[PDB]
Amino acid sequence: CTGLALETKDGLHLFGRNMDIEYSFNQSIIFIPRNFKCVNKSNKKELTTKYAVLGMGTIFDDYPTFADGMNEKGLGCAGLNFPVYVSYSKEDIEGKTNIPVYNFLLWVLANFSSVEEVKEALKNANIVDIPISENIPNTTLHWMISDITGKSIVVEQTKEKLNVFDNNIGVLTNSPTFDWHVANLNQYVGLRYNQVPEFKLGDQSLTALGQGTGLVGLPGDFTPASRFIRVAFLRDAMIKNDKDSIDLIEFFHILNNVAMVRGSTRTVEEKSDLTQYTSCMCLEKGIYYYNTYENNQINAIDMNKENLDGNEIKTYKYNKTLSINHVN
Amino acid sequence: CTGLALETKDGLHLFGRNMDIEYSFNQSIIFIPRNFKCVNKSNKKELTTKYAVLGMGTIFDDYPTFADGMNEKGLGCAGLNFPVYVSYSKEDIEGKTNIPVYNFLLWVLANFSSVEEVKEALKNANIVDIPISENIPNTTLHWMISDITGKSIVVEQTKEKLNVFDNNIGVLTNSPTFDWHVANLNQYVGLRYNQVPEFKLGDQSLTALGQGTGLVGLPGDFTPASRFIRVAFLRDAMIKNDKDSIDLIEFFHILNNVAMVRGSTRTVEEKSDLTQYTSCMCLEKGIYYYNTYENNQINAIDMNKENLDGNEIKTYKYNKTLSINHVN
Amino acid sequence: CTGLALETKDGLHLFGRNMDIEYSFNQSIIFIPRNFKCVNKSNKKELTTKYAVLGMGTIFDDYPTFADGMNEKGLGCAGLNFPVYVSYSKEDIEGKTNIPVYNFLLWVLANFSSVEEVKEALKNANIVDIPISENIPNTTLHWMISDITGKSIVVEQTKEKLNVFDNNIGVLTNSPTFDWHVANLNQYVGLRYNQVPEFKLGDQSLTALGQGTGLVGLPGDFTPASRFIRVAFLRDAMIKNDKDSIDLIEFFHILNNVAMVRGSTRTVEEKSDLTQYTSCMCLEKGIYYYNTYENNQINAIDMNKENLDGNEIKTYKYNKTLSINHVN
Amino acid sequence: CTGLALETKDGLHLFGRNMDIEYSFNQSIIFIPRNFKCVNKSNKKELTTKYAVLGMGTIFDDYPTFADGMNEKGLGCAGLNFPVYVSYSKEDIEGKTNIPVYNFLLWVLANFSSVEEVKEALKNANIVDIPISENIPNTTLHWMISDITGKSIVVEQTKEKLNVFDNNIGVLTNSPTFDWHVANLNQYVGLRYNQVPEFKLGDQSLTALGQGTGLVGLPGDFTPASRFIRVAFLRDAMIKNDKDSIDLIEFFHILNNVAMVRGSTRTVEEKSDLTQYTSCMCLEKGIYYYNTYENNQINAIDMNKENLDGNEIKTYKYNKTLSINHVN
Repeated sequence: CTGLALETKDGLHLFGRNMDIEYSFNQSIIFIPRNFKCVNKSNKKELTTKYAVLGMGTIFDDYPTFADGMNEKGLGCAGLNFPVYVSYSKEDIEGKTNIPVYNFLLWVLANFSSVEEVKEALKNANIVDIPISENIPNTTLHWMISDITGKSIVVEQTKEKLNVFDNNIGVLTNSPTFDWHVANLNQYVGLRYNQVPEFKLGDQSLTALGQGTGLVGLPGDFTPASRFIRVAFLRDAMIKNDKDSIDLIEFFHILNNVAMVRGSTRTVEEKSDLTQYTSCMCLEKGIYYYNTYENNQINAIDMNKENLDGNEIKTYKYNKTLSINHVN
Repeated sequence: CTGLALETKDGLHLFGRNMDIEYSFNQSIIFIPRNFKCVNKSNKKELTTKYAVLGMGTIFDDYPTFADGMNEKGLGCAGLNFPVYVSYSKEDIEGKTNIPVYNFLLWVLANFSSVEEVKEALKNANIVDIPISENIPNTTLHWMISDITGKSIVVEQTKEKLNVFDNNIGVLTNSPTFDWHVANLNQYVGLRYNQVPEFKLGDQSLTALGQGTGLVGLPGDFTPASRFIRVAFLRDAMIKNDKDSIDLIEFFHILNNVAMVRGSTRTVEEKSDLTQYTSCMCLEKGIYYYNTYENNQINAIDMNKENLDGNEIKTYKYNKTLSINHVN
Repeated sequence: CTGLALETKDGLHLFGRNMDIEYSFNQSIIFIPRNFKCVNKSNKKELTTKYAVLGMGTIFDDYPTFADGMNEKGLGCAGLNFPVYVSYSKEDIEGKTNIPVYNFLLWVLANFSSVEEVKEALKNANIVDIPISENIPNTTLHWMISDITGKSIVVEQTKEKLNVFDNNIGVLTNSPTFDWHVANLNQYVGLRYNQVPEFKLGDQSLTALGQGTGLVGLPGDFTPASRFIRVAFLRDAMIKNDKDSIDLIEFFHILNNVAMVRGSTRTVEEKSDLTQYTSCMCLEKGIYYYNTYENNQINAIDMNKENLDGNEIKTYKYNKTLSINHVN
Repeated sequence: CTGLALETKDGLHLFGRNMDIEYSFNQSIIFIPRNFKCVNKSNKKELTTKYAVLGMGTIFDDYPTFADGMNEKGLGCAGLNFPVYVSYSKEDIEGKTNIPVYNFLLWVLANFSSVEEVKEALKNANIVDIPISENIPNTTLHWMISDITGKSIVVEQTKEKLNVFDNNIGVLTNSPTFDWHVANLNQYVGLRYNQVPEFKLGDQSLTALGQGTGLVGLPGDFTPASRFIRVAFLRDAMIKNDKDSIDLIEFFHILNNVAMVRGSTRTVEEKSDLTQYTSCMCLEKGIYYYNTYENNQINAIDMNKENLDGNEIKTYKYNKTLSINHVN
């Protein structure tokens, strides 16, 4: 998975992610109106939304759970794989605000209007364990969260504490911890976006064979560490050189560079790990844009076209049928 | 630029390319019916098409010139930048079939039905450069040529001779020469598509942080050499692991990985080098598919929907306006 | 700087380091007998050695300070540059065992006989600030420490606490923190010491051009991170494949690979950063071996040839005159 | 293998090599006086030296054969492995000066006084392989040739012709061909010897963790291609930044960086590929300096201390016993 936040030329804030998995999870686009009571049947825990919510997720026994999404106030959240350095509690911890893993994303979007508000409540940070239905393998996720102010945070629970990092890079991938990746960026201070055309190697003239010589040493593989480096510098270069050109499609160009391709990232179970979908949320406008591995045309779902005071959850079918424009 | 040939799960042959430039060249989709006389006004040289032609190009003084394209027989050709090791003749060479740089692509598609037929004629093709209008020369462009048999060749003119290479890799980028890139592939025999989960480092247990550890060492920059390596192995992995899944969208996933992003590949004139468009030709079906930097939705132009015995050149506007599917 | 611990074929333990600096620090080999009172004149703080000490250091106002060294019990310690993530206290902290930076190395060797003994006292870990003479810029260092049991630790003081890590890698370099480097090792689980001779790239046969294809992707620069990776895997390969060949010279072969060469690592003050010397201590034998940038012949100083019950500090001149064997 | 030419601060020319093999070849230092008749007993071919010769080699049936060496005029030659792209003739070619593989090195040094003189004679050197005894062929070895003018050439026989390249890089390794490596150097024009201390990544300050950030992207493995890149740039940096510091030991520092270490470069027969010895010839002085994997102290054999008009071949035992300076 790769997360990304970006500000457009018109001053709008985009937030989204690549979902990188080798399987389907019965996902669909889920809309939840405000003042809507969600009740988990397996453990009888309930949640009533304060704000309307839209994003990608799935439904277990009528209970919604999200992979990423936004609310009507322009707060966004995305849950990304975090397999090694995560540690949830096996049961509730006394005195803490205990949040079940599966419910964290909805908890953020349903209750809060800004990053600053989320930050105070997370101090409170508790990604313990709790199921949802009857079974299911409750995993992990390393959190961020972004809003209309342009500020982003990353949320990671380790064995010692629930960590909340200010994210000044504007990106996230997977393991290891966020502070590891930030220090790793320092290894690449020698990268240059500008062409290096020549090098006088004593008696030998060295001339660049093509464009791109300044970035030689950029890692090309699909590990979380390498993808973090690539997206961080690609984002930086566009802001530095092309702040006034940034729009929706640029978000997709950045994430395409770190997208997984069929065949080349094989798991030990011999399945292909893919970038299954790419989402981009325009936070001010309440529009969830996404495309999929099967269909690259961007699909838009606008929450403002729904009844925010409605009484039903609405779902939209995950689009995996390629849409072509037939010109003649 | 990056060229690619691929065979689908249904046994159809795809051939296409990324066009990587920092400027516009007034390009449009050009269709030319068969038995059509093209006359260059500047030098009075004429060409009558034997086969109907479709592809991307531009028109100078009513004379068409192509960047890539296909013919009705399922022969495809693409012209890619080749700035360093190219050497055209300044005037015609005696006894040779002299082809002007700008006219090479049309010469291939208008006259021949297969790679084998092109191969025999090329034994002799002096790229003596000579304008066709005004004083705007040609390109460093090297040509990849492929057909419905699945076979591809690479054409490169050096100071010594016109080289025609059999292409068993299925890809092409830019400089240096084709034999250089093929030998460079040998440096990467240690790459693995399968996950390496652990490594016992004596008293220390090393465990993979995420998927993709087998491809560590893959170069991530946007130079011609690095892009050649990436596309060669990504193509190999999909054929080896997912031969029966290969379809149209897979072609685009491969080329997306080596696409240039705004801001990060800057020329010495401080302009952003971009992947302006990506074309994919289905050779058996006569369909030219393409998208652009601005609009990622794939557009299809089918030559079989035109009159192949027509008497007019037809053009289609280059689509650079984002096409979104509004779901609700 | 690069630190290294190794066990020989005869079961002896070697511990040493490269010193990588762009300047001289008036270094010499220093021997201190046991029961010897050292008194810092500037701050009147005193230390009486319990064990005899030998190593590289310098003397300020008759007070010895060490860069690396060993004691008569087979305990070794080396102080390596740690510029970014270090944080000493400006004055003594109440209730703690406060150790001045310049005195840490002597404190370890003078007082303790084993890693286990040092570990308990460091819990106690205090690399605060304190001068020595009157001026001088009290720097930082990230600690380890190794003994005759084969076990090593790393000692690093951050803003939060004095960290003591068990070192199962057997190596150390510089910044960032030790836990960062250990996690970074996980990126390289795909490395192979064994030759990969061929790769079937579909229709193209790829054959290795020379030996070493399994390690493609190993970083070649002279940053602390890259040197950590190289030394960790070079050490691992020799233990795995050649445990019974390990002797003195093998230690130097490993460290040579990460040694800095004149001209290629330039500071911002335009000076060349060099591997000024390489030391190797045979802990059971009480012999300090070393060579220098100027003289690669290994020099041996044996503490057992001195009077351990003596009453004088003894010094030996740093050898920077190349020693050649004239055969004829 | 790695070859290197260097000019000292006093204007003297050094020429030498690493020998990288996994076995012993009964090597010794061989001196041959001038006007000495060497006769191969197996094929009755004879050679009378015009100039006295000194270098590393072995003797088969009283016939000497060299791996590297120099003559009394200051001409040097080194034979390096060249396994893939070499092609010797199976028998003599008519009209050519046919040189047996095993005899090439001696042929150069015995007959010629300069690079220019060798160049003219090579216009024609058919490496038709033919034994000189038993059935133990020759090597993939390619030859670097250098003299007191500071000029070097590279000699490579392919299927088409005997190639003689001017060497303006000052280095050589193994396969592929010399022109491949020279073009490969162009990929690394973005390397910098000077420290890059910081990088402003938008809202995030990136600061170098240690020295060496300008060379990130330098390959660290032991393949011929990677070693070529390293030695080329390390040599360049020292000449550019430290021309007036260059002496004998600097030569060894450069070659140490590309030396193979026990355990980490394993062949398919599971043997460790090592840098068995490193030679350095001072061409003006007639001194052959060398050390070995086992003994790093430099040994000097001066041909001017021998009788150049003598009547016997003289040999010196290959030194593989560690020579330590015991200080106390």
